[PDB]
Amino acid sequence: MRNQELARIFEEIGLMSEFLGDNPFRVRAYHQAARTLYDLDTPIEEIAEKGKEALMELPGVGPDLAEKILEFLRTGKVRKHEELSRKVPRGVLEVMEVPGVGPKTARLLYEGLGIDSLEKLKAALDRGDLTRLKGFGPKRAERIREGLALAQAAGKRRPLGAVLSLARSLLEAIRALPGVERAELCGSARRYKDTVGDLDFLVASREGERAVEGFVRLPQVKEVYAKGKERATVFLKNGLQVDLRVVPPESYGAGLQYLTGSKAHSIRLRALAQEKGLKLSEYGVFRGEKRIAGETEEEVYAALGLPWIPPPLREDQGEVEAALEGRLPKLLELPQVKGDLQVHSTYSDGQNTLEELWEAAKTMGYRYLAVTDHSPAVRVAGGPSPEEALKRVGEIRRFNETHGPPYLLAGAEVDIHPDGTLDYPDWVLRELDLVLVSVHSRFNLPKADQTKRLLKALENPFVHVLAHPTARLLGRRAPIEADWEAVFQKAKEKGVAVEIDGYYDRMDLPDDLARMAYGMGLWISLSTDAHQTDHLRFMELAVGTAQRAWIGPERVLNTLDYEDLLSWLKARRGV
Ligand SMILES: Nc1nc2c(ncn2[C@H]2C[C@H](O)[C@@H](COP(=O)(O)OP(=O)(O)OP(=O)(O)O)O2)c(=O)[nH]1
Ligand SMILES: [Ca+2]
Ligand SMILES: [Ca+2]
Ligand SMILES: [Ca+2]
Ligand SMILES: [Ca+2]
Ligand SMILES: [Cl-]
Ligand SMILES: [Zn+2]
Ligand SMILES: [Zn+2]
Repeated sequence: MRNQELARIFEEIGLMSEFLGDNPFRVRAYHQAARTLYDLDTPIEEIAEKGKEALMELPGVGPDLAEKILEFLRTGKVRKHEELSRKVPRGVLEVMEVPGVGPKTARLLYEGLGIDSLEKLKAALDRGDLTRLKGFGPKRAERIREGLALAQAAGKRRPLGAVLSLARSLLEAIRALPGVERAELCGSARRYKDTVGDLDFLVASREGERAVEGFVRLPQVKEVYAKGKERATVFLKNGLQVDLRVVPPESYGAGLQYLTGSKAHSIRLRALAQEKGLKLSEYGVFRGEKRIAGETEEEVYAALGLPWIPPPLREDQGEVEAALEGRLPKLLELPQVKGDLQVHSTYSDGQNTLEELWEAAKTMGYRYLAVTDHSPAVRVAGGPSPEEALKRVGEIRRFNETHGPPYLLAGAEVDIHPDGTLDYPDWVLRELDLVLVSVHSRFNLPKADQTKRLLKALENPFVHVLAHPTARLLGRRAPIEADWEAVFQKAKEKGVAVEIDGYYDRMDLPDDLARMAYGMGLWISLSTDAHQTDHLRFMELAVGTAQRAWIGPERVLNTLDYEDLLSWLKARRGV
């Protein structure tokens, strides 16, 4: 549908018209036309095909607006919008849309102060320039500052794990609204994409307009950006940008599919529907006018002749073909994970004692946890020395002797030197239960030198896992450049697993490289890189990444029980 695109065009025309001082009657009309298009559920094109008079049946649409709708549908543009855009720069439009600014203020700011961008606006805010204008006091100034921050965040993405728990807190409040029967966090978050834009929630309600009203008045809500009969966009006090859509309970499953996407996956499903005489919309699966499915997501897939497809697969990257042939991949599931294979302690830079790690693992129902403290070069420190590392192995063994399961694996995260040698000697490595190796320095070696360094590390016969291989930090450091085919092939041949480190700003291996590694036949190790017990919750992110990468429980170290894991670690591995 082009409804939302057209709603935006009319809204912008309204904003620009007011900036330019057009008739307030015309300004208000464009905003009413925008609301009508925003609220309209049926495709605008379907009413336009019925003619100009039918378009005029819509609330707010007169002869002028009807011709513009037809113009948009026939040409893809609206000349008036193009005309006003010539008079109103992109930066000034951005300024006027900041909550608390608006078009007439933006005009004064443009003419009088020279503000034609968010940049100048922020400069003016920060210096107190705006305080010398009428109608500007602390309440409005604060609204504008915050509005600017929300504007500047709108294109950007955050790590999934930075926002998932916050999104779930909002989900609890949405579910608790009287009138809401079911709700779910959808969009790219439900697909476990490692960075997310806005957050999208679907609600089932028989009273959708009233559900929207309850939603926008939740204690968590700071600013309402858009609101209508069945949808809203808000910003929370905590800064999260959130879209809500409401559907009737009979449509909930179709709404879940719609709001989860991806867009590419939904395109595939809509074609499959029409090819068998059905229509898939947000509201259901229909044969002619008859709704034949919609209440549950599995029912919707079934009506299209498909098994239910897990959200992390919904990227149009082979899952539709696999579903059509009744051969969806087996996927790793969170209950199959028997432990976390990279956690840190007070022996190095973790906050927790062995007792505290053990207690947390026991709560989680794990069989084991690998305590993998850093070698000295990781910490940019003097220790722990090789002698201390071995003393620690004995202490972890005594801890197991006195505690029992979940068993602690005595491990280390061993730095790879620039030349590919390792930061502990083999007499330490041979005694560790679990040897991880990783890059923590010289991130910008030429690709061929970084590759040689990693290959040399993988030659050491005591290594078990290549930890967080790219070393990326979301928002801070790009992945290292290396020939991952060469690295992964050597790891496979040597029997070294690659890690999916689900720590929220690592997410490393990323899904795409994990998909490559698993497809090449490697073993996989999941971890959270925990430095406090609250980080252990990130295992779900590592599992979601595995699902996106089509990874099953086969060749995942964490699905082995303790005895089988120790056997794997001690075995002659590789070719
Ligand atoms: N990208 C996109 N998605 C659409 C469109 N129409 C419907 N959808 C559905 C499928 C999307 O997964 C879902 C949510 O839209 P969003 O734009 O919020 O995208 P999504 O959450 O998938 O990714 P994001 O992390 O927000 O970039 O809505 C469209 O025109 N574009
Ligand atoms: Ca009308
Ligand atoms: Ca409720
Ligand atoms: Ca989204
Ligand atoms: Ca959205
Ligand atoms: Cl469902
Ligand atoms: Zn650390
Ligand atoms: Zn590390």
